[PDB]
Amino acid sequence: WTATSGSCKGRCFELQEVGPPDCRCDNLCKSYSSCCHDFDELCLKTARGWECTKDRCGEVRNEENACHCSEDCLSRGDCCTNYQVVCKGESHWVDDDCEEIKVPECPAGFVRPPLIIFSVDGFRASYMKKGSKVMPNIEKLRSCGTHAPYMRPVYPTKTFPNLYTLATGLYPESHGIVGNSMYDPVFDASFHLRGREKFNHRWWGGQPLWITATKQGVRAGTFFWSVSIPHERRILTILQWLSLPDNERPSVYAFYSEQPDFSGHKYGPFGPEMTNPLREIDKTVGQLMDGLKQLRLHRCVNVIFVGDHGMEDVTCDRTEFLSNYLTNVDDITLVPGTLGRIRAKSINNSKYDPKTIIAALTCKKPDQHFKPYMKQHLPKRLHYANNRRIEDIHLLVDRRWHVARKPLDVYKKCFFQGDHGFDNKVNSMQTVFVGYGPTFKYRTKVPPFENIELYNVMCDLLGLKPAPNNGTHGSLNHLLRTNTFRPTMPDEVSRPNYPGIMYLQSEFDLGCTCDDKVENKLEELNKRLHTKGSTKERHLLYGRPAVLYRTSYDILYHTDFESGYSEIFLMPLWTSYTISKQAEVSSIPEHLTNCVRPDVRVSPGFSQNCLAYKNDKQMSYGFLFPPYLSSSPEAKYDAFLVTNMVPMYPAFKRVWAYFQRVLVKKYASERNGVNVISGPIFDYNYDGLRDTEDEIKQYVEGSSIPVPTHYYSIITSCLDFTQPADKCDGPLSVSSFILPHRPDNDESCNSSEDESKWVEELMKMHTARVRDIEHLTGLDFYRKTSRSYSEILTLKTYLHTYESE
Ligand SMILES: *[C@@H]1O[C@H](CO)[C@@H](O[C@@H]2O[C@H](CO)[C@@H](O[C@@H]3O[C@H](CO[C@H]4O[C@H](CO)[C@@H](O)[C@H](O[C@H]5O[C@H](CO)[C@@H](O)[C@H](O)[C@@H]5O[C@H]5O[C@H](CO)[C@@H](O)[C@H](O)[C@@H]5O)[C@@H]4O)[C@@H](O)[C@H](O[C@H]4O[C@H](CO)[C@@H](O)[C@H](O)[C@@H]4O[C@H]4O[C@H](CO)[C@@H](O)[C@H](O)[C@@H]4O)[C@@H]3O)[C@H](O)[C@H]2NC(C)=O)[C@H](O)[C@H]1NC(C)=O
Ligand SMILES: COCC(=O)N1CCC(c2ccc3ncn(CC(=O)N(C)Cc4ccc(C#N)c(Cl)c4)c(=O)c3c2)CC1
Ligand SMILES: [Ca+2]
Ligand SMILES: [Ca+2]
Ligand code: NA
Ligand code: NA
Ligand SMILES: [Zn+2]
Repeated sequence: WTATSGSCKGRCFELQEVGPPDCRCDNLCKSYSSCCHDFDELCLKTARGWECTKDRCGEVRNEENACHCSEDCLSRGDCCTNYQVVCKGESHWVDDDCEEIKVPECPAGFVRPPLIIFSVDGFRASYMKKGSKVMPNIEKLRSCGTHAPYMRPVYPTKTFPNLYTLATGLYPESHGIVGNSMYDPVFDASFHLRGREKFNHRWWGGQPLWITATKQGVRAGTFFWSVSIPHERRILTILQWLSLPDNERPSVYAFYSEQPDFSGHKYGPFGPEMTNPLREIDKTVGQLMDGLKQLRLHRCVNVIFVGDHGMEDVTCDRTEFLSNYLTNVDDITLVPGTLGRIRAKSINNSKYDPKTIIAALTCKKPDQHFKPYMKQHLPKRLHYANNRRIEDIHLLVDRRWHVARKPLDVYKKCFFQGDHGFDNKVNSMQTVFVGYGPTFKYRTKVPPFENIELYNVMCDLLGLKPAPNNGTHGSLNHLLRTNTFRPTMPDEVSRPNYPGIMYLQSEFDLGCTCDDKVENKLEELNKRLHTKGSTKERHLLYGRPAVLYRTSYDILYHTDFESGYSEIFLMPLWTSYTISKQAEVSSIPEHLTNCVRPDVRVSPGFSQNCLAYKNDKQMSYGFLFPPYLSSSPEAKYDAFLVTNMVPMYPAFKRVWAYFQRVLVKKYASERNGVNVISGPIFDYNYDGLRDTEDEIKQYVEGSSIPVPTHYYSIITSCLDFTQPADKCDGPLSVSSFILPHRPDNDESCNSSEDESKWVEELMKMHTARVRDIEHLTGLDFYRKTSRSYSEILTLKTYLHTYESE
C-alpha cells in the first residue's frame, strides 16, 4: 500500500529514499509504482525538448521547460547541456584539442575528484574500432585517456551478474546474482529481470561500492535506474546533483544505458540497424561532457566508460532440443538459452538420477552444440559452482547456439538475431573499458584485464578501503597516474626443513622394486653437490614458492628439479624444473618401467607405498618431474623417487604422459626454454580454495595417500623470446592450467583417437591464472624476481585464452 496523495514539490530525484506508505520521488519510484501523484508533472518535464536554440537565449525563466536557457540557469544548475555552445559562443567538448590533465582542476569546495561510472549494456569490445567513425565523443575519451583493447566479463556473460560484479569485485558465486534468471531452492522463489522479486535484498550479497563509500563517509546512492526515465533526464539529474551544496553533494555517480543491447538482440551485433543506437549513445556522452564543461568540472571528474558483456549472432534455427536426447524430458526443469542449467521438476522424486541425465547428453550426436558437466567439473577459471542457486547439472553451449527443453518452448514465446551468456573467454562476449580524468593516465593503452579488478580501482579513485573481494589489489596500478595502492608480499607462514640422508634402504617396507643396483670420487662429490642445491638457480628461477598456511614440509634438491614435499599429504605441494630449447626427450628404459625408489632423506612413515597402488584396482600413479626429460641416464634415477610420485587414474595418465613427453618440449622449442612448476590441487567442496586435511573425500585404497581433484602447471619464459628462459633480463610471459583429475575422458568426445587429436584442446579449455592456482594451493609464486611487485601481480592475473585476434 502507498498513500500516493503526498507531493514531490522540492523533492525531485531526492537521494534519501523514504519508507512506505509515504510516496517516493527518487530515481527508482517508477519501478515500484510508488511515485507521488505529481511526479510526472514536477520531475519528468519535457516541454521544448532537450536543447537550447538561438531564440531561447536569455529567455525569461519558465519553470515548465525540460531544461533552461535563461541567464540564471548556470547558478540554478539546470541549463540544457548545450547552453554555453548555443548562447555563449563556446565549443562542444569533443571539438576541443586534448590536453593532459596533470592535476585535478576543481571548483572551490570539491574535497576530492568525483567519480562518474557510465555503463553500457551489450557494448561488444570491437564496437570501439568498428563504430569509431560514428562515435566521436567516445573516441576522444578512448584516445585521450586510458583504455584496454577489451575487458573480460564474468561467467555467465549476462547483465545482472556482470553489473553486480562491477559493483562488488566478486564472482557471481560469491555475490549471489548467478544468472538473469535464477531459482533459489531454499527461498522456493525465482528471480527474473521483469518483476518485483528482484527488489528483495535477500538476493544481493557482498558489499557494493555505494555501501562501501557511505560507510566511510563518502556520499553515494545506488547505481540502479527505472527504465522509463529518458537518458536526457538521467544526465540532467546527475548534473543537478553535482550543483548541490558541499555537505549535500555525492562523490560517486552512475549512468546506465539499455543500449546497444536492446537493438543488438533484435538485429544481431553488426546489423545495419546498429549504427543509430551507437550514434545515440555517443550523443549522450557528448551531453555529459558538455554539461561537465559548463560546470567547470571537465578537468576535475574521473569518468569510467564500461560495458557489461558483448553480443553474438544467434537465431531460432540454431537451437539444440533436450527432447532429442532424453525420453523423460518432463521430469526436468531447464534454465535455457546461451547456457543450460538442469534440476528436478519435483523434490519428492527419488527416481531422479543426475548420472543418467549426464550420460544421455554426453557425445550423443557428432556435431553436438553443447557439453554437459556436473558443476564441480566445469573449468576452474569460470569460478561457477560454490552457490546453492547454481544447479548440479550445467550445459556449456557453443557460441552462436541455444539450448531448449522442447520445440514448443521456442515457437510459443524468428524474433531475435543476437544473444549473449556464453563462456567468458569467447571473443564476441568481450566488452569495453576506458578511464578518463586527472587520476587516470594520459594517452595510455593497457593490456586486457578482468572486470573483477575494477572495484579496487574505483575504491582507490575515491580514497576508500575496499571490502574483501576477488580482485588482486595492485594488479591495475599501471592504469593510474597517482592514488596507486602499495601492495606488499604476504608473509611466509611455514618455513621448510632441509633433510639430509637419514635412513638406510632396509628401514623401508614399501613394496616397491627398482632395477637400480647396477653401479668414482670425480662424480660422487658432483652428485652430492646436486643433492645440496648446486643446480637450484637453474631450476628454481623465481625463488621458492612461499607456504601461506601452517604445515610440515621438506625442500628436496636434485640435478634436474627441486620440490617442496608435504609430510602431511605425502607428496609434493610443488615441483619446479627448467627445460632449455636444446633439451632432449628420451624414453623410460625397459628395465625401469615399474621402478619406484625409497628416498633416504624422508622417513618410511612419511612416504607413499607401492602396495596400496597394487591393491587399488582403480588407481595408478604418475610422476611430477617427467622421467622423459632427464638430463642423463644417471639423473633419470632421481625421477623414480617415491617422493616424486602422485596418484593418477589410468584415463588421466593418457593426458599427463602426453603433456610431459610431447608438449613440454614443444613449448621449450617455441618459447626458447620454459620453467615449469607442477603440483596437486585438492578442492573437494568446490569453493576455489585449498582443502584442509579433514575435507578430503577420497584416498588410495587402504592408505592415507589423498587423491587430488586436479593437477596444475605454471609455464614461465621470457617475454623477449630472443633471450632464453634461464637468462631473461626483462618482463616474463606465463601460461597455466588446472586439469581435472577424472577417471574417464567423457569430457573429450574424440578421446578414442591419438592424444595429438584431443589432449591439447582439453588443456586449452582448462587454462588458468596463476592467482587461481594460488587460491587452490595456499602458495605464493614469483617471490624473487627483478620485476616490480605491481608488475608481478598483473602477471599473476594474466589468462592465456587461445582465441584469435
Ligand atoms: C572471493 O572473495 C570472497 C570475499 O572475500 C571470498 O568469500 C569469502 O570466503 C570466506 C571463507 O569461505 C568466508 O568467510 C566465512 O564467513 C562466514 C560468515 O558469513 C557471513 O558473513 C559475511 C561477512 O559480512 C557475508 O559476506 C557472508 O555472505 C554470504 O552468505 C549470504 C547468504 O547467507 C549471501 O547473501 C552472500 O552472497 C554470501 O554467499 C556466499 O558465501 C557463502 C559462505 O559464507 C557461501 O555458502 C555462498 O554459497 C556464497 O558463495 C555471510 O552472510 C563465517 O561463518 C566463516 O567462519 C567459519 O569457518 C571457520 C574456518 O576458518 C571457522 O573457524 C569458524 O568457526 C566458522 O565456522 C562456523 O560456521 C560453519 C559453517 O556454517 C559451522 O560449520 C561452524 O559450526 C561455525 O559456526 C568464514 O569466515 C566469507 O563469508 C566469504 N564472503 C563472501 C562475501 O562470499 C571467496 O572465498 C573468494 N573466492 C576465491 C576463489 O578466492
Ligand atoms: C545491493 O543492493 C540491492 C539494493 O539496494 N536493491 C535491490 C534491487 C532494487 C531495484 C529496484 C528497482 C530497479 N529498477 C530497475 N532496475 C533495472 C536497472 O537498474 N538496470 C538494468 C541497470 C543496473 C544498474 C546497476 C546494477 C548494479 N549493480 C544493476 Cl544489477 C542493474 C533494477 O535493477 C532495480 C533494482 C533496489 C534495492
Ligand atoms: Ca547486459
Ligand atoms: Ca576447497
Ligand atoms: Na592400481
Ligand atoms: Na571420451
Ligand atoms: Zn541482453
